[PDB]
Amino acid sequence: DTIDSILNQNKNHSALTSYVSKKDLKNLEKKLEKNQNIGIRIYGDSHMAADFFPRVIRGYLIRSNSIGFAYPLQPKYQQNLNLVYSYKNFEILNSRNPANAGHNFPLGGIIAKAKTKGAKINLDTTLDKKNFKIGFLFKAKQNTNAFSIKDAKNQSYELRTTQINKWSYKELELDLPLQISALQKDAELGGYFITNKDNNVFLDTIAINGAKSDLWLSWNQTVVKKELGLLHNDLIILAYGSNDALFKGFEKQKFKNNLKKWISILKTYNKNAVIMLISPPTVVQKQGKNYKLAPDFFTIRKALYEVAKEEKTLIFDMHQFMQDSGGKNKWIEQKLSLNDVHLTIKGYELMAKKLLEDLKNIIDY
Repeated sequence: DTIDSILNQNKNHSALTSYVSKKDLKNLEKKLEKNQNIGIRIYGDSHMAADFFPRVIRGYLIRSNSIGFAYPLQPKYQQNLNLVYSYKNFEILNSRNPANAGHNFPLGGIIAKAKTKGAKINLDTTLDKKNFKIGFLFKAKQNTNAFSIKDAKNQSYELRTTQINKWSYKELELDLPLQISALQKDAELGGYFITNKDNNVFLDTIAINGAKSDLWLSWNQTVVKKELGLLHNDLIILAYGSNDALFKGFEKQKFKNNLKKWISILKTYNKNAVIMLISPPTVVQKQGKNYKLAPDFFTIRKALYEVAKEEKTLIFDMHQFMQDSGGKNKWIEQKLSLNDVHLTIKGYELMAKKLLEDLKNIIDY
């Protein structure tokens, strides 16, 4: 009830601002009550990649019955709590990594590359339902069989490209747990789309530790568009800003332009989707021994409000709630925060429940 007490002290001061028309908000509210198809996605960085914040939203905003998009393998210290992974002899390529720069990246920028013929990936879900329509994004050096798939029911299948060095897609109706085996070395996996045959309620995530707002520029735009069209999202959340303030390359107009191009692409490829931006928590950086505010943090936060009005989106301000309830220093004392930009699990759940509280004042769910 530590989280509950702080929410009650700040019940009157919302951190959520709306520039969305009453038409889009109401239409989203109707889907939430209908409980038929509700697709939600969270793009972001480390404040989302370990599924702490999205899990609270997934459990309380919707009655989840599906998964959606998921990485071929989770990068280290990242997770989607709907899924369980294990693998041998697979290399994880990350678009955020400079050492992996120059590859043909799909949506999310994560690639599982078979180090050898016979490399295996085991995939299961934490749900008790195991029958799923699963789409595989794969890529191979030769037009022979790229991967082998065995399901829980012993049905064996093959992933096979018709064009080499091109991201391909293929859907199968399988039962988890399933094992993937590489039939070629250097064969690649780009992600899965795990959905029910109809009436899908889910919250998937596309988050990368240390990702800037413009990480999507690293990806294959043709394949990104094909993957955006494979799974419609009714509510799309963009939680960026921290790493634009911590790493080089920030310029306010370039920050806004790239983000506005991304918002327009997402709204075009997800008709009637409600867009929500999430502004980072109080971003600090090391002074040597000490910690100090990032100078670009307050410019990024202001730019996110500007983009929210220009693109008519919601904006949840995590720094606003952090400041309304004592500030980052008070959050560190109570282990809601760490000394750097990161928060604890308790802080991420307090943030998520605060958004759920402020969401109530504009949307019935």
